[PDB]
Amino acid sequence: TKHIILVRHRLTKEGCKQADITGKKLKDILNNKKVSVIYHSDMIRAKETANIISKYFPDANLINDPNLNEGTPYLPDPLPRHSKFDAQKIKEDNKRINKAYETYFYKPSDEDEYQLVICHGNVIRYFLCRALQIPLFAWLRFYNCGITWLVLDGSVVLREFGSVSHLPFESVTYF
Amino acid sequence: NTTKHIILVRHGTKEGCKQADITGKKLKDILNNKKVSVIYHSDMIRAKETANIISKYFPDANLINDPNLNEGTKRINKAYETYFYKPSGDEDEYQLVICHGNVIRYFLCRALQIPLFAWLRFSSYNCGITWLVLDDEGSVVLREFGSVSHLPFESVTYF
Amino acid sequence: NTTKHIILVRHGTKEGCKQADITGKKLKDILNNKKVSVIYHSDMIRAKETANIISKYFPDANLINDPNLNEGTKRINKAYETYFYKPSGDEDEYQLVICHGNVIRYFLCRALQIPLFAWLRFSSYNCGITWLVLDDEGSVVLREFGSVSHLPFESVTYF
Amino acid sequence: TKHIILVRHRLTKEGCKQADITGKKLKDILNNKKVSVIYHSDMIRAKETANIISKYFPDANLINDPNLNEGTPYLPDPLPRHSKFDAQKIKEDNKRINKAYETYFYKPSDEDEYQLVICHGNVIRYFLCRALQIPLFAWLRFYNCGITWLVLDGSVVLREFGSVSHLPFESVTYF
Repeated sequence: TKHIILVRHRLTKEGCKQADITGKKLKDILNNKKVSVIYHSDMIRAKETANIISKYFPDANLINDPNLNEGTPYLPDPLPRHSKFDAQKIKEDNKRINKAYETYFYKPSDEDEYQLVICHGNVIRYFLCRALQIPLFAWLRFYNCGITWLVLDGSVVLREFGSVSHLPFESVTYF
Repeated sequence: NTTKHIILVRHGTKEGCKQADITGKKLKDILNNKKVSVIYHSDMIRAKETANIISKYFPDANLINDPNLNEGTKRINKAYETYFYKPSGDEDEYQLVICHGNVIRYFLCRALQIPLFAWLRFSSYNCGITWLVLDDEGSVVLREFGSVSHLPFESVTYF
Repeated sequence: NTTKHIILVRHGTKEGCKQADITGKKLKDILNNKKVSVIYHSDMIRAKETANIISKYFPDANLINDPNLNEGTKRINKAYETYFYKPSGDEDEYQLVICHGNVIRYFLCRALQIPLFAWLRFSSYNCGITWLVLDDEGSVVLREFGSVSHLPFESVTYF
Repeated sequence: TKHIILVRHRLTKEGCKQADITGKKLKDILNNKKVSVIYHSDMIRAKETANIISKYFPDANLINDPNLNEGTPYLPDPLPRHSKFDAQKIKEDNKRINKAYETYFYKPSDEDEYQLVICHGNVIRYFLCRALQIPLFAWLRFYNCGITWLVLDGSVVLREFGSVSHLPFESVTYF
């Protein structure tokens, strides 16, 4: 076993409702199991979502991980002055997200203990594309879930919670 | 026209062995008839192991060890340069290159000319098979087969 | 606990026949060992045809014609009511219901209690197999198998 | 054979760039083949996108099809006064989109003649979920393409054009 829980989200504007319903759902699905840490990025909305989720696990410690930072979007750019600059921040962006991936996906697991990793969508995307070996086909062409809960091990059980057209759903998926 | 198929195979244990073997089988279901002329691999133990397990389904393939494939992360340019040259003549070719994810992702970006502003997105790429096709006119495409993709076999959904 | 599996099979020609037959095979790969007690179907010609082709892989299944399944689009409530009652006892059951898309989509929304504000989204549903599971406590889930899903087998991509 | 081309988009705000690059791409991929009609909804942005795309096919007729209308989002609502009202507009929404689906997917095909169907995302979604029998799994959980070009027949070849992280791509997919 190794279980991982990813939770999706310049302030939150009525994302609070999301955050709060998510928090409620987490408390429901983790009832009778200890949540020791809630991780998050430096971003205000990340912190915000963590805060709102705290309420449902008052005994849990909020820990800031700058490695969870979404970082900077890069654009097509004709100036080689920018390309050297960019190539070099990209290097660091890579070491950081890779470091987080290993922290939250490899770092040895404590079975009744859970931690919640709060994630920007670009971070959740990197994690899951990488962990689940998602084919390029799928992420060339396209996430409606706010909670993604994995259990390994290449054996995987994936519990997803989301809503489509305002209708909540829960799904268990076997690889 | 004439095409070279450079099928990059990631090696990233008893279950490790089982999976190399299923990959081997899966490539054979697809390649069917066709001849793989050669199975290249790095000097790493796991690459050789994987190469050896897979070579069962391609007994007539030559097995070549290239220490340039050894992973980091710019002697890798030597390796890329070696494999990703346009084919010539009128016979299609299929080869296997067994190596590490970092090298696979580099070959993938270079061969497809993925620009800097898209690298970060591509860095989450972690597929077992990366089937690149090179034609006589120097053009590269990526082909993807359902049967070798890592997909869930079953879902249960509650509303 | 004990469960009933109501596998809705859409019938929506020589190639038509080929596909009923492949569906038949596919359900058999999955159901394997298990017994389908009964293959229900509508009075429509295509439903019967489909039922007949598929029944080859389930020779011991009883074949039942229910004219209530006949499509429109509220005697369909009779039909739903008939099939979607909680099972009792301690033996699992598997049945096939061969019918039209409109009836499938209605059964899907009703069984899963899909609210009005989500109907429009569900109206594009057009899957060959709709495998619904009912348990002794009155609860319904949808299960989905990769092997019966309509997926592309190959892609080629250019950048 | 039967070929269908779907083109994705309260005015366009710099969607004009999209629309215009799309138009360029269409002219490139349809070079030496006649585009007789460009269809669109009543929506201003639909009309707008159609207009911008016109430029690349000056000989083509813009035709308005109210059946291509995106229509109204429905929300969870406790008032049964609204539910009777809603249930009844939903009925009509359904007949309309179904009518468009048959128009553009069944209506007999004229092999060198092409028409372009410009679509709201909810319309493209309905069409493709239905035409390709997409499993509920995929549209529970999730479109990056602006041109989707099908050829049948259940045989299908799907040509998609899009961009991911600002990088254009083209893909051919076989069922």
